[PDB]
Amino acid sequence: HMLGKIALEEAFALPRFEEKTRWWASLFSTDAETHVKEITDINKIRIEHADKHGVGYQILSYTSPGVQDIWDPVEAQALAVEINDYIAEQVRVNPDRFGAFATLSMHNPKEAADELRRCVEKYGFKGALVNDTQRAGPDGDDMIFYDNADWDIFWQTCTELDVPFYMHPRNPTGTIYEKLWADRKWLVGPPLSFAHGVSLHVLGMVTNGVFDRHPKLQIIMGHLGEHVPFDMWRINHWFEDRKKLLGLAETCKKTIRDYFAENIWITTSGHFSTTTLNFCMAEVGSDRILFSIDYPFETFSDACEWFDNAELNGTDRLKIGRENAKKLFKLDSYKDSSA
Amino acid sequence: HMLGKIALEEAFALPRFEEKTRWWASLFSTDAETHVKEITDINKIRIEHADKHGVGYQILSYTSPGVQDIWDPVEAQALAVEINDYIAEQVRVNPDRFGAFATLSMHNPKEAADELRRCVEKYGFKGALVNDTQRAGPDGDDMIFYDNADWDIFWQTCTELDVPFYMHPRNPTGTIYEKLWADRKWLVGPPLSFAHGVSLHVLGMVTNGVFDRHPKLQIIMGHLGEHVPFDMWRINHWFEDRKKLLGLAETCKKTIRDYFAENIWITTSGHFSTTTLNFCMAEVGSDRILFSIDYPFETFSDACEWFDNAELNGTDRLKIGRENAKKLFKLDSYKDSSA
Amino acid sequence: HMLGKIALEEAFALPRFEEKTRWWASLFSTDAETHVKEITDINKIRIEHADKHGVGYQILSYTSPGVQDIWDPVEAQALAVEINDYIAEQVRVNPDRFGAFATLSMHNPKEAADELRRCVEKYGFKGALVNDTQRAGPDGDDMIFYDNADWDIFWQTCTELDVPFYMHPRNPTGTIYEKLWADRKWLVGPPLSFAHGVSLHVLGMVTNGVFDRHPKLQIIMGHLGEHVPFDMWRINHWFEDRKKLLGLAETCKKTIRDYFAENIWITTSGHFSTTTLNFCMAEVGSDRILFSIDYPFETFSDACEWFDNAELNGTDRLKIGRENAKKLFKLDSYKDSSA
Amino acid sequence: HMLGKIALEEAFALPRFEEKTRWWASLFSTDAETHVKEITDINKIRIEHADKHGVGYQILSYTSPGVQDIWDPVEAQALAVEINDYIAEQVRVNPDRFGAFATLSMHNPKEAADELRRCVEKYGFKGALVNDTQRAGPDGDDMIFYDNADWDIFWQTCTELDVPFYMHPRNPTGTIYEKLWADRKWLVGPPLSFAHGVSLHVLGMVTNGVFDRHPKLQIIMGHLGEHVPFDMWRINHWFEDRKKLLGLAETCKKTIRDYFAENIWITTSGHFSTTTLNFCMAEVGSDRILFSIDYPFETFSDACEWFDNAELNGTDRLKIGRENAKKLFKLDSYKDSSA
Ligand SMILES: [Mg+2]
Ligand SMILES: [Mg+2]
Ligand SMILES: [Mg+2]
Ligand SMILES: [Mg+2]
Repeated sequence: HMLGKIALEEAFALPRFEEKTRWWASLFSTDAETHVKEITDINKIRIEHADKHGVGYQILSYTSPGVQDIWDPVEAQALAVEINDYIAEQVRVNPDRFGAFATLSMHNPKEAADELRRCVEKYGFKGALVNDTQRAGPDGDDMIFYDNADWDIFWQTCTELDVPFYMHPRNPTGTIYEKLWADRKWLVGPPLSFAHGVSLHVLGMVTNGVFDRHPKLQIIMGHLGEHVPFDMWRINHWFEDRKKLLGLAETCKKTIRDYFAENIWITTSGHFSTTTLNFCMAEVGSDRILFSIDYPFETFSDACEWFDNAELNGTDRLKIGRENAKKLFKLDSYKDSSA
Repeated sequence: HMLGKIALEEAFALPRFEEKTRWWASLFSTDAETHVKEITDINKIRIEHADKHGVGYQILSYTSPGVQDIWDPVEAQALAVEINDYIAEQVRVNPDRFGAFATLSMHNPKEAADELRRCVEKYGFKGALVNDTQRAGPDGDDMIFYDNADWDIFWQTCTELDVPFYMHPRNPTGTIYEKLWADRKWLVGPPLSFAHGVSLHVLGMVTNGVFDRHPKLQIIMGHLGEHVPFDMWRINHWFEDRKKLLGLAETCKKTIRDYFAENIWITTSGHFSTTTLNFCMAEVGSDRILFSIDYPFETFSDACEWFDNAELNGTDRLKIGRENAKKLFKLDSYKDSSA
Repeated sequence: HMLGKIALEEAFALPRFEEKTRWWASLFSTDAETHVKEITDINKIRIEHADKHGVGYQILSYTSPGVQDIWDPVEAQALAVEINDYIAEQVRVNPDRFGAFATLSMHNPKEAADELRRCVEKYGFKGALVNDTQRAGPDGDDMIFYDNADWDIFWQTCTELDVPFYMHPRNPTGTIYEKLWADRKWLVGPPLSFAHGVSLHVLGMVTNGVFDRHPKLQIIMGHLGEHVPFDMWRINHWFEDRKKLLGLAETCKKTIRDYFAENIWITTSGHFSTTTLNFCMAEVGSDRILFSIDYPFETFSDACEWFDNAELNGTDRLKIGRENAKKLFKLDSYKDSSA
Repeated sequence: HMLGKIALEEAFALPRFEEKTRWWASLFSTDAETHVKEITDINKIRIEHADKHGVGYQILSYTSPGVQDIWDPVEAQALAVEINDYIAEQVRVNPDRFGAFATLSMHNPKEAADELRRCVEKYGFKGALVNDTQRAGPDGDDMIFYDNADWDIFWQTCTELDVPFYMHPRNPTGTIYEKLWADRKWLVGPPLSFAHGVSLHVLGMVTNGVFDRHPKLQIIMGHLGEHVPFDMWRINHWFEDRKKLLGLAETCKKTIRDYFAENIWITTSGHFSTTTLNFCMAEVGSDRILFSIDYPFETFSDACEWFDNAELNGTDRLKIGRENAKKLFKLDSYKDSSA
């Protein structure tokens, strides 16, 4: 089985947030004590897992909801900077095993662009990972989406640095939580709510022309694309045969399949299904699919024993396991990168 | 090609609602004049389409948002009764070509159960079709969901009559529309918002124990299951391996795959994709998949030329085209029912 | 996991043929001593495997090449009678776990029909399993095929008794072996030669009208159909669009898809691929697919751990695992038959 | 819709072989007069079809059985030289639309190697296309296979020139025809016999170590791989878990999946099935699949309207339609090569 795999939806948390970490674990972990140790650890447990399961390189990112949960913009910016400085220091212990995505406050486009630039230019971070919309407003009940002209300066910064942006989910909050989710709360997270948020935001970027103004922008979705490949036919039909005759073409110049060929990537995080992977290879193409785990919400063992033992042609196993990410992130050599 | 097909997501509108019909058409039709004529027509244009394309029998239902848009419970109930009386007269003209689903006000469980009972016992309707949540509250900004114990009397009526309930989508309205959809409005409807509503409601029924209290209950989703089959693996994993260790097992006794084998059906309405159909046959099983069109939002030609010519084994073409629905709806003979 | 599974490509050998068993094992086993014990054991080792792996019922058959390797018709007939008497006594130990297929000499249609009748009427055997063509001629270099009018009396007996016929492979021999296989001998058996023989014979039955004269006849192929589902499109095209315009229609009245819907079954024996299973469900239909193992050439563990853990909807897992065979073979209760 | 497609299983015949052409047409064409005109035409009808259906570039090859039907080696060699000189002259008329594969007598490895070299060095031919084994012996009843060390000089010539070898089928002849096919003659050709021959030959090359001695060698199969992808799991299992423990590893050093990633290509010729293409994308990988037609045995319309309209992600449509072939055959510029 395959050595030198790359995973890039792999979360950490600051040690000082044990209470928040235990809260998130109460929703999404069956072993909270192990979860606290694993999500705070960078350089021991994570390496032991990766050595056992053929993972050469991991791009680390901050746990959800992370900075997007913080609606005080001053507090949010300070936390992002703290997190980026912290993980940059941590990955220096084992730089041949780890990279990092930038953690950002997304209250303000220029501020986020400047901090992403700092992360990339100063620390060699590989892109940004953001947990869907930024909570905003007096009690955090507002949502900042990034699919509009105010964010052009930010998306042009991604394309100038040529680094991708990973749109990770976050939990529903406030008014949205109360109206839709509170009475069916077991659906919060991976079962449904996570994908509803991310697919809304990315298809918002599609239909509001973000990839037309920034066609080099690379956007990554985890969880095999948050339902979007299932409706590729249906979205394409209702765009090209319906809404684009009614006004959508004014802000959306290409097909949904064009944007998946040129701009959008999907990851295998938390979706260890060969049948669904095969369907995504049909609807999206193996060139656009990246291995990932969703650790420590998922185990290395679940993800890697699935992928290593999945029935897959050798060409696509290599691409999805590491070679797609090697090219996308312009990776230097790392442990087992050519094994 | 295949004769005697059954379609059952096929909408009509009352002639007296032309203004509302034209509004809905301005969002979802590219030929509004034909749409207006086709959605009100039952027994001429609709028959001509079905004769050209091998559709023997259609179960008709009221257009979306229909009665679920009406937040005055007295007006809503009167409209539902009016619609059911109206369509019973229309389908009496060609009983070998048409059946009907009940149209319901869902403000009150017992009231809805009594009108469903009247439709089945008086008119021989085949079940109910409801456009997601019932608008309620002073300005219609509240939502009535049916995934709780207050609706036990209604679901027990469905199982006592042994008729299915079709959970059809409706548009986002009010605060939900303003917060999530207004800034990305081209995603309203088939592109995304429709599936988000229906999947939320049906998975709410799953996780709140509706199919445990009412194990005979049959629920149908259009559009190949509103994303749910894509995440069957992911939902199953996050139910059985995560949330069911945290409390979900107290209100959810079977697996998501169990509920799709025993309670839930999907339809091909508006999703004319053989690649996606094949994937749904893996994840749901051809026994649980029904042909449908979504007329007049989709054309007979699009739906029927796809299905009649799709590469499919002969066994499943027959089941999905008509034999599954013949059994589910206990259909007597109809035009070309054994052709 | 699933209990009460049925397997029906499960071989035994007579104890007195140890030399032949060891020769066949030298080609197709990596542990010949265990293979010899397992292929000769009926009522102990097989039960231990079946108890561990959720197999309720096994229909046993004689090992390849079996009687089809015997070109002396007197010797062949006596061996078939001997084998059938033997296994009837053996399966008698555990009728709640075992049935049997008839073993036949196929030198003479009437003789084969009479022995099949004896097996069904005297012993309650479930059908016939035959290893492709019957060796005949001076050195056994001739081949007897069954896709012609001389065999009408035999196929009419199958439909009168209403039992299926399993077309199992055998090794290439004589002139064919020397010319095609000796210089690439590692392809003999499962890698290639087995499927070439069975597909030739069954498609011979198709194109020579066997299923037109005997429309109730049920034919089973192992190994997910011996390549035939892969070319369902290509065969259908070259039948309906080419050869049926050149003369094939005179002896072949239905499409290849008709014959797979009405006459032909495939088995999962020795082909534990969910990806290939999904493709066969598209091309053949889950109603026409039966679980089987190919023991002791395959292990219970490989077949059952694959099938029990494969990603599959619950409807088709139940059908393929046991319910298709329960109906096809008109099975009374057996261990875990309704578990 | 897609322009600039490349097809490379596209046959021509010499005008002086009209009688042979009409015999072959009597087996495989329903319109012999059009077939005769189309198979002999190079620069008018073939261009008109390609202009209508978005085919920018075609690599032409000699009809089957071609030179492999000629068992006199002097006559065979003279015919190969004649064919290669002829087509080189014909394709100079439209060099932006046509290339050619070498036609070879395969009686002698050095002779075939020298004529292949002449074709590539003198005429810029793109590789070789050979119709399975070379008929040999006094009345042509012997078969020359190429999967042995005597052919090392030929395969080394292929890798030194860095051009692929297309293993095309031919009809069964002589004793093999009489014993296997004469009594089920409608299966000769595309329905079954063609794939049996090619898969035997290519898997012979695999198991006799040709790709271990010549790891750069590229071998192409038409018709979506002549059944081999269907059994990728089964072949791999019976190699790695069985025959490679018995001696096969001594002459076969990699897995069947390795050889499909490094040495073997498949084509869509005569197999216009999206369901089967998707399955082949899973089992072989879209990087290893090339569009082709099988003209004039198949029509441009069937092949191109299937492919142009098949549900496919944009990445793989571009690769399979032309970009895979552009890279493999180093086709920098031709008509619509960048449309
Ligand atoms: Mg995550
Ligand atoms: Mg509808
Ligand atoms: Mg067997
Ligand atoms: Mg050809």
